[PDB]
Amino acid sequence: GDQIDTYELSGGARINRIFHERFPFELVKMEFDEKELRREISYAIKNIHGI
Amino acid sequence: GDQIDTYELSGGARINRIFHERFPFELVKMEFDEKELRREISYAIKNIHGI
Repeated sequence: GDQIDTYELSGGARINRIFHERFPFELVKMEFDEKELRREISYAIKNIHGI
Repeated sequence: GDQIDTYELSGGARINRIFHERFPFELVKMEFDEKELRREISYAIKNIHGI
């Protein structure tokens, strides 16, 4: 349409697109324990080879 | 299988492998009496030649 609000954001049309460009942060707020990963990998390797 | 215990050793699968890589010490914990060997060798040589 030709009725455009030039003061605010249009609402869902651009708020939902901001959510879609915000979601990449929720995928990044998570920690990694380097030492626990290395210990678990070492034990996993030794156990997988078995005997 | 895909079920790997990453905290402990898997048990027999790797404990038996530690026994198999431990056994080389039981083959090494034994003494040699250099002087008794040399005396015995000397007598063995003299006795083997007989007369």
